[PDB]
Amino acid sequence: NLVAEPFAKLEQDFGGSIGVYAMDTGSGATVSYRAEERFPLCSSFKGFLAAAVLARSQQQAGLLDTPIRYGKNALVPWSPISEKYLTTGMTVAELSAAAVQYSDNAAANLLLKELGGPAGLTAFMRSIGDTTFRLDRWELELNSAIPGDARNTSSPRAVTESLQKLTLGSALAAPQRQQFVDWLKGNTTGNHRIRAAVPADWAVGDKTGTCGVYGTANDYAVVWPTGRAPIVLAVYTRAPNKDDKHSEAVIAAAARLALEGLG
Ligand SMILES: *C(=O)N1C[C@](N)(O)CC[C@H]1C(=O)NC1CCNCC1
Repeated sequence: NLVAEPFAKLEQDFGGSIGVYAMDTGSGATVSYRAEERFPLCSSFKGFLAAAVLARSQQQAGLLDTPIRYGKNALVPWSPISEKYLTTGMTVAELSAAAVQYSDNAAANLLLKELGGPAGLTAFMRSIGDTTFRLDRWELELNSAIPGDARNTSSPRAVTESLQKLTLGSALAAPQRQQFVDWLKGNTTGNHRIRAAVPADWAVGDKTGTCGVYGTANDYAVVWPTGRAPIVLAVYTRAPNKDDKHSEAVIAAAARLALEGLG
């Protein structure tokens, strides 16, 4: 597979495994490398979490507008938004933006509670036709990234297919699809991943994940090239040793090869 050779060289230099899926929604063209292998989700579940909350918000009138009045017991390390609004509370919409754009852990856990926990998010992903996605822990308990553990994993292909359904397809009603897209476009944590691979003129929405252990980190994105239909892509990494370091540069490099390989 000549298309695959640069991805194999990249993951060999990195000391692990890289999984890539990219789909051009204009051509139908794809690039695939280990696309159906499982990789840890890490914080990247929070994008799908926000989409599941938007889906619920379609039939639960005013759900997104609902103030959640949480206590200190709800706070988690790296909850910089939730900690700031601890007096006044946050709406479900504000919690969703914090979870997506800052990876706020308390916000992610409050939204998981809205859905019936990790099992509720998994059930939402099954409802849109994703059979690969698995989540069974709350933050910060889903991040062990142990090689061969299928818990708290998905595949680059399933992530890309689900992201397309939610951001571009019909899995959400249009006003909810639009809110999901705007949350992803405002992500603050992905500047060195897929965003570093795309021409500066192209709009990007993304969500990152970083377990760090076992060289584990990821990003998925919708990309709007000038004058073209969007591209959806996912890049996930892992490595065999607990102290193997993740690399943002390797994720950006894999994203460039994906864009270069599209027909
Ligand atoms: C998400 O992937 N994520 C990283 C972690 N190591 O798994 C811990 C939980 C979560 C997180 O808190 N990310 C923050 C992103 C912004 N800087 C602080 C960490």
